[PDB]
Amino acid sequence: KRKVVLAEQGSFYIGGRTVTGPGKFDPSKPVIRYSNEGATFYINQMYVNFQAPVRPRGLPLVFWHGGGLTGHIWESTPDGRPGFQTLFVQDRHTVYTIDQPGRGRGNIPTFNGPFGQLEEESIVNTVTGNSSKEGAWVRDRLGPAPGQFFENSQFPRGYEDNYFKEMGFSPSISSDEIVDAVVKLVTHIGPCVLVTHAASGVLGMRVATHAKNVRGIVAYEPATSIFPKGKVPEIPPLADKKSQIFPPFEIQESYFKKLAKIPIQFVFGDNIPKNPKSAYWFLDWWRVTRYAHSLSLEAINKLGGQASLLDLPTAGLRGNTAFPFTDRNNVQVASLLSDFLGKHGLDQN
Amino acid sequence: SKRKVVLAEQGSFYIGGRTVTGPGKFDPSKPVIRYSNEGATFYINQMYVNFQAPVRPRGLPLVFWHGGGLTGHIWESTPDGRPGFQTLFVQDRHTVYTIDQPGRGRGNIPTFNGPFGQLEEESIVNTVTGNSSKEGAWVRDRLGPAPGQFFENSQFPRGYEDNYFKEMGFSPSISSDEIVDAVVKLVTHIGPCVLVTHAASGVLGMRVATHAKNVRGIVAYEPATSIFPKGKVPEIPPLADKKSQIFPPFEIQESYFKKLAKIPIQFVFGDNIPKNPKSAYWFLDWWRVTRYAHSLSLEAINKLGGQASLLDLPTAGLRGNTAFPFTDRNNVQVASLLSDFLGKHGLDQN
Ligand SMILES: COC(=O)c1sccc1S(=O)(=O)NC(=O)Nc1nc(C)nc(OC)n1
Ligand SMILES: COC(=O)c1sccc1S(=O)(=O)NC(=O)Nc1nc(C)nc(OC)n1
Repeated sequence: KRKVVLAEQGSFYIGGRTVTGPGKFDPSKPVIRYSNEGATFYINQMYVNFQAPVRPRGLPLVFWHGGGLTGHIWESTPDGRPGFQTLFVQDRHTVYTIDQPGRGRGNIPTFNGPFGQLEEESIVNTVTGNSSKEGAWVRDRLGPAPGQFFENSQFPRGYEDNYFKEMGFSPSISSDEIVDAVVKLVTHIGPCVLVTHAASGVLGMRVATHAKNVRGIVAYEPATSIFPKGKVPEIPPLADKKSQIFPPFEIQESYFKKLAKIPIQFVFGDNIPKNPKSAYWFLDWWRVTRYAHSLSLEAINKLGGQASLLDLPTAGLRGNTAFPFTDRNNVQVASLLSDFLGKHGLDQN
Repeated sequence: SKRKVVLAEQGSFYIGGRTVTGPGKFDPSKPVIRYSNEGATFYINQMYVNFQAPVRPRGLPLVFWHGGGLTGHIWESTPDGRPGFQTLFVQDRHTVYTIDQPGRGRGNIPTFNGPFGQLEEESIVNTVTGNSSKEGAWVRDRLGPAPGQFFENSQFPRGYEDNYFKEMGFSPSISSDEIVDAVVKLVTHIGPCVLVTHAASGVLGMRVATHAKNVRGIVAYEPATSIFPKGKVPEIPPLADKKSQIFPPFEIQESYFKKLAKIPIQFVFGDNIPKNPKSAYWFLDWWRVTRYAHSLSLEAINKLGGQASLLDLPTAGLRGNTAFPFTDRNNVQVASLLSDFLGKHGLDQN
């Protein structure tokens, strides 16, 4: 189950821009300590890894990690089982995994000075944000409170340290620049399928509207809904009657309609409440967020699309967290992704 | 195919690090976003590790450790897309580990809710960062004597400059002790292994070996900081500008330094390091004196009974290598010399 035969593998950087410091660089002057004088800095570039099987079939898959993550989540589970990278190379697809700008091997744009500041210009904010272990526990629905697990959980219990160690902060890079890097990758690859997660859900939807080479999207537990500009439906607050979900992203309808040209599937795990849950903020957040996504998919279908919502429990899989592709039943989750690719001819040459 | 690779298994994991905690308690009924330090536990300073194991490995696993401001990408592929040492050594029947050290790449960058690196009143890492420029890295890596210029003999993959410089970035001020600690813990997990280091990781790998008997050999590409027994740093001249110096050598207790005499150690240097003072080109002159300091470090190890050697690639007939010989155009020939070292000491046998 672990063996993999690669026709080729490797990695590369793509995307990004340059910014410059004042003055001119003099090679006769001390180069250390590093200074901004005469400096050119490459910023906001993306890291890309690929593994190609012998005799690929169908389209390459681009796996795009969620917020605060890296391509690690597609390589292995926290307990060391094969991730989707291995499983899909075995399924005869070329697999790309990225570390988006600002994450992992992608660039973090900082210089000589306070974090993110190049002389007088703020490239990214000096003040950061980052989830705690406790916040991520409830966000990912391991259980209702830190330390607790839902009954029949598919989380790899005992590997909490491994799991939380994979997560971290992201600097305040413009989402436009993150989308731009992936558009450039899609142009380089050719026709492909995006597989997104959490924060990358909305970003992958945006990429597809700019890149006809995106031939399909599967989004695991996307975090932000998307609608045509001025056509956001009524969405209730959370059960605390104070909080809201993430403000839906609005795009021009001419771009939104591109989403109707390709098959799109949103995948949700288990333990999202049907009814208001005022005691557990992130559980209720998921209830309302999933509802908003259902309306987003309906809007795509009203433009002639083929957009679906797969709740894993309806397919017979119980206990999944917000990372179904690293849960204990991730082979079964992968089988459902293979089913989607096959139905839509994305596994054929 | 030169590009084909057969893996018995591959994967990645996190190892090492500690935790820090914010004030107060976490209440799951209160808004979790925007994220707060209240009731927060943060995992910090952990390391990312990738492994690829061939079918029927022969010899010891290799642990490739990137230089300063880099990641494991440099062992995966060259900037022009040719196979890196990860592929070459899995093809040479070694299990290959590649790391992103704490503070780099997929390793942790310890920051929270607040100014960079600050957890309430505690500074975990500095808010003020440092970072090389393209121009500084060009001359540091000896692509040529000045930015935009190549040595005539260069092995650099010209035309892929943007790709190359895009792989580099800043490092937060994590203590070197905590970086060494993470790799010691990895070596404990792996068992007997060989460290292959580069530039800033050279001195760190030397330190790891003094703490971890599982390190059975070291090959260091263009190490940046020399190491000596405490109180026994030899006289090292200033640079040709008469004012600058090389990196202050790291000093360790002699009982630890002596552990370096128990394993084979090779330092590998590329080309275009001047023999004579060169005041017009600061980093060329810096490499001249740094290489000299390393020669004295290796001699100190050998006087204690060691097996330490310096390989200048031009003496092996390879001309034009930069400070990243393992991504240069002749990196297959560089890899052959690494295979030769492993074979000489039986590190390629079970
Ligand atoms: C891995 O988990 C995530 O990725 C998820 S899932 C629910 C929440 C989160 S998260 O951490 O909160 N990330 C984000 O989705 N980040 C984010 N945050 C804001 C305020 N706006 C936007 O864009 C609209 N994205
Ligand atoms: C590939 O890049 C490097 O790795 C190299 S090589 C020559 C120089 C460099 S570098 O940038 O300067 N790195 C470091 O070696 N980092 C570093 N820098 C200072 C000021 N002190 C200490 O501590 C001993 N380490």
